[PDB]
Amino acid sequence: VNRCIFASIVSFDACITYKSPCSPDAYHDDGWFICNNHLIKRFKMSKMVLPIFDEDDNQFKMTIARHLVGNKERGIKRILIPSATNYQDVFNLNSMMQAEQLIFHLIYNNENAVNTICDNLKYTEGFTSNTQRVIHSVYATTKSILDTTNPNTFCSRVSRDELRFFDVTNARALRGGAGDQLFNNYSGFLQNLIRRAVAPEYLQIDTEELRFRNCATCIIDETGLVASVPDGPELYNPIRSSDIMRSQPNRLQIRNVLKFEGDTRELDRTLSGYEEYPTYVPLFLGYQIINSENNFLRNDFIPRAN
Amino acid sequence: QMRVNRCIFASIVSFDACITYKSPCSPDAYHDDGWFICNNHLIKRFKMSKMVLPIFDEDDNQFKMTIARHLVGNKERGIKRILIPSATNYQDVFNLNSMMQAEQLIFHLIYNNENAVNTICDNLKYTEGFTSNTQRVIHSVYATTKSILDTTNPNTFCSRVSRDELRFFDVTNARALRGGAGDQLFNNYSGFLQNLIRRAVAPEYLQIDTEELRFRNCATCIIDETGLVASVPDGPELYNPIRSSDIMRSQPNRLQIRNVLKFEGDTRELDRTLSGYEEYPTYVPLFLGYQIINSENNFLRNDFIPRANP
Amino acid sequence: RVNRCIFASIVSFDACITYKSPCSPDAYHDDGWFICNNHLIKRFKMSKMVLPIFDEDDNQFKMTIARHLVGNKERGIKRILIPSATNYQDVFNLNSMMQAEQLIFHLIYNNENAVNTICDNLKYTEGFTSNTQRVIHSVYATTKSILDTTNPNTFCSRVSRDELRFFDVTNARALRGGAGDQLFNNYSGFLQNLIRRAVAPEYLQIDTEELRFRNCATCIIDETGLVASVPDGPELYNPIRSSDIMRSQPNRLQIRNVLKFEGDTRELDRTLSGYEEYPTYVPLFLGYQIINSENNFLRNDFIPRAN
Amino acid sequence: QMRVNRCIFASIVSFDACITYKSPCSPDAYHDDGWFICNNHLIKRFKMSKMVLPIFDEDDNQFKMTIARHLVGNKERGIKRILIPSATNYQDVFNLNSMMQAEQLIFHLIYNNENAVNTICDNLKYTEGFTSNTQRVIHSVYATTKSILDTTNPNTFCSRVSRDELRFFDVTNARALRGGAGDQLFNNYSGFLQNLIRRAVAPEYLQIDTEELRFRNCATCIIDETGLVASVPDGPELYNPIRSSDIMRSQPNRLQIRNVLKFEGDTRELDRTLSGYEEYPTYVPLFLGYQIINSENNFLRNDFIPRANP
Ligand SMILES: [Zn+2]
Ligand SMILES: [Zn+2]
Ligand SMILES: [Zn+2]
Ligand SMILES: [Zn+2]
Repeated sequence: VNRCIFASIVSFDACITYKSPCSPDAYHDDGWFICNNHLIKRFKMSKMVLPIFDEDDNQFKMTIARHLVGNKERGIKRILIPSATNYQDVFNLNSMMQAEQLIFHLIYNNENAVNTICDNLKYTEGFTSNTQRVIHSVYATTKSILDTTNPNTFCSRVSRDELRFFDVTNARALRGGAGDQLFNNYSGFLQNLIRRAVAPEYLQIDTEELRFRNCATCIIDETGLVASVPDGPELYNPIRSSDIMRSQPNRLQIRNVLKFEGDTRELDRTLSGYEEYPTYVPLFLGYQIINSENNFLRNDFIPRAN
Repeated sequence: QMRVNRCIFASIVSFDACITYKSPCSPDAYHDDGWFICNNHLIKRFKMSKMVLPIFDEDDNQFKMTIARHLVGNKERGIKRILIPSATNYQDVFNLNSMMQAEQLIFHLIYNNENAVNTICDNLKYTEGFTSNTQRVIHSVYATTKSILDTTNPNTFCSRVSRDELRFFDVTNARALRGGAGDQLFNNYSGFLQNLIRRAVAPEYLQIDTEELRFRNCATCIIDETGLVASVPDGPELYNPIRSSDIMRSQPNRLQIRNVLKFEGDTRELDRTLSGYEEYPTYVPLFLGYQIINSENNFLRNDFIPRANP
Repeated sequence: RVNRCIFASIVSFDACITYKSPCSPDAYHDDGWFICNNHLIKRFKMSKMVLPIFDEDDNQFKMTIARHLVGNKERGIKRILIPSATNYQDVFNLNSMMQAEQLIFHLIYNNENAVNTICDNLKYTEGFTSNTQRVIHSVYATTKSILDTTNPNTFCSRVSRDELRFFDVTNARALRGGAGDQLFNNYSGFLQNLIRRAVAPEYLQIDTEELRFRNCATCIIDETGLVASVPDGPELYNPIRSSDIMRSQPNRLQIRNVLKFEGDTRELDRTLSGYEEYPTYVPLFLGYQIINSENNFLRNDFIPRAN
Repeated sequence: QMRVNRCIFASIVSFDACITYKSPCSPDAYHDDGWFICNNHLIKRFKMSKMVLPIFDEDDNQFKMTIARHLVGNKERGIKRILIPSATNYQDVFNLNSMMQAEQLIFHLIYNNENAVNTICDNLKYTEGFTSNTQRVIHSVYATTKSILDTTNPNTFCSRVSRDELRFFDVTNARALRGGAGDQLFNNYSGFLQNLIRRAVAPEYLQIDTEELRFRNCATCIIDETGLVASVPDGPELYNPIRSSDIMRSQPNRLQIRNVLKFEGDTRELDRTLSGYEEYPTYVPLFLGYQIINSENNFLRNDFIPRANP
């Protein structure tokens, strides 16, 4: 079963049918409820797994995502997951079909906009005995996923052993900060997506710290989950092509690429049979505590509530 | 060829890309007569049927004239008697809300209501699947309707007008080349509606070369403010049963209440007694007004021309 | 064919007493009744029936109705057929209704507090997260889905509006309601649909003409709820159609006084058996239903009706 | 398909019922390229040629826009420099009362001159053979011209209009989304002529989302009260050597005195010395104004839509 939230994007008109392009990872029961293709298209992130090894033989993999924000980009083009008070500006929902707009409105709990879409679609002819049950299928699937990830849904089993503080100052004191308050403000599905994409900088398991990176690559500010380093210039993150070129093919866009000139093949062969260190930018931020007694190694998503 | 659907309502389609709809149109829709409407739609919307009034010359040389019979029961009163509503009350007489938007657009064009058609424009432009293919179909419907209207509008550019014929719907001074209040009301109608009224409502009198042929001695309809209405100018309304109608299929999910009249006696033997006799039909034709054919004229023409008002 | 009765789920929350609720076959007929005849009888003291309205030539159409199962000798909370949202926990003995039935009942009356209390109470059990979490979630999901089906305010919930139904027939001819209708509006969408299904209108104005079916209501809508008492005089004789109805708990001991007739009625039996029978019963007649000139009153698929 | 003639002047046909006429529209008339005028008719009437301006980027992608070179000699002065006359001076620039009928009717419609076209109808109606061919041909010409104009008039019912493009001809405040006197005059123009100016006159600046591409450093045309004119906003006019042979011969009988220019001296050896190098054309393109492409746009769209300003 497709678990990508954006799997329900269809055309409210009956004739044209649109099976949204979803990567094969959509059907996996991983913590994610979004596919890699859609995560790239909308939240401009790529899914990856961070494997943590012990000393002798045991490796457990956590999830992580790498953002796709160029260093040159600035402003509203750096936010990966916008906040509910600015998302309608970062996302150009107007040019996003109608089903995608409905899903986005539901993700951010904008029932008013959803009802406006409802009214607009009720006015048109061929809605009652046609578009109805189609908008209903979209809404039902989206709400099902959102309540699956919402810990407050009725009788919704919620994990509570593990804690996640996106502010590392007082994390060892068992307490978050302003970023953590903003995180709590988010919708359950968005909170889960952030907890998946953004790996914790520190990992306190059984009182043992396992600091992974020495500096956070992202920040949770008011604008949202920004792909900005809190020190000096932004990280060089080259993105080549063929990820979102599905964008309207008639939309003429300019792009300032940065090419290297010169023969690199001799240098390449000089040092070729070496393990290559990847140059992506992972999403590292915050602190995660496993709390000794727990069930961290459970192969089934359960909502995590701080 | 002359076998194009000339019924104005032939363009009715679905503004969505599904639910393909072929508007039920009677065969007469393809005939090049001046009706510009099919019998099926004439019955369904304007509740009239397409008859023909043959005027016989004494020697042999008969000629025909279009005439319609209305389908208004004598029991019905109010806005249920209006056959062709005026441009003001039509939105009330016709339940435009309860019909396909294509029919609504055609109707709004028939009454020169630009605001309503533009509102339909905007409502459709608020649709996701609008620019894909619905734009082309709605534009086609508008183009066909406008073309029909220009065909019937005598004020359209290079619109040939046969002014040899004068029709007055108030026969008081019609003999004095003059109309009345009903005629002024009739002038306000759109060209298509004017032609439809002329086709449907035969004149009581016909003046040809000073010869006055009086067909009926009393009008069966009236052009009042509400529009062209099926009601006698005095006394109770004419008994008019119709039985079969468009209510068949139509709206099978809508439950409607009708009180009907029926006879409860054996009539087969009475029928057999009066079996092989000429039958006088008990319909109600639309008779009203006066019509003059000037000594010099082209009244016996085949191609329709938008006859202009007095 | 999918079970439509709202009480269809009712599954033990312990995964030990596994049993299937005794829904009657009519449970699988989507006829606007989202409850089966057996459950309607057991819980709401009503039996399903169809009221056929004939014209004078051929075309007859059917209309749902219900007969209540309240004896004339009953008084107080025993006469209430459908309790209001503020007294149901008193009329219904929800304690002796397992917990799935209690959950369904709490949802029917929008008593989310009691629903959450049931959930919190059941979270303690050591067998919770294994399977009872999912069983409770399934029951809740089915119940909420049915309620949305019958609730016209749900998102994109197509709602019929060419049909008006009042229960205080004083200004119904004025297209206006009354205190009974104000109480009716307070009900949950499912319960409003159930009342409209069970309580036939004594008047049926089909766009010009009043079809008066009964000349007095056999039920009322008061604060206590939908009640089987007559608006005037002693209650209607209703001999419970005998033991036909059911029995629930063999262990529970209860005394019932039953009116007995005496005499050899067999001779009169055939003498009148040579004739057509008029059924006594007691249908639910109350209020005024108007069908406008334009409508889809003969629409097969059920759609919620909103006043 | 490509068998419908999109040129507006294609409908030109003699109103008389005897003498035939075949408009010499160029093959380019059959392409749906946004131009609704063919290259030869553009040359004959508006004194412009049809060129394509290709804009490349550093990579292996490119896109082409339309542009036109005017055919106004440097020595021309007065109303001879006007390429597209305004609605007021057009009857003074064009010699309408010389190009028989039909073409005159199209010209009157292009400038929304209802009175003049009605007068044309009035004059034509008195002809002996009016109800014969003449009325048919005149009606066909009017219908074709009206359809062409509606295709471009953004204010037509259900007429889709693009609004991701913003075109100005005033530049001084184009960076502030605001036009000026030239833009105000441009708005007064007919929709077809607005589209024709947009096609012919390439923008001096091209601003896509945020990057500004400057094509020319000085406009070559102007939009003044007399219309779109081929005068520079500078000193002596650009030297434009008219190719006399290319320009049609029009009227063989009419005797016109033309003071042509002539270069003297042998130049074949110079050509041989400079044969092989890419030649930079000496045409004079139409550059003026400022064009903005919204970040969300459908610029690379095949089907033409009227580009009404926001
Ligand atoms: Zn996806
Ligand atoms: Zn028809
Ligand atoms: Zn049941
Ligand atoms: Zn041409």
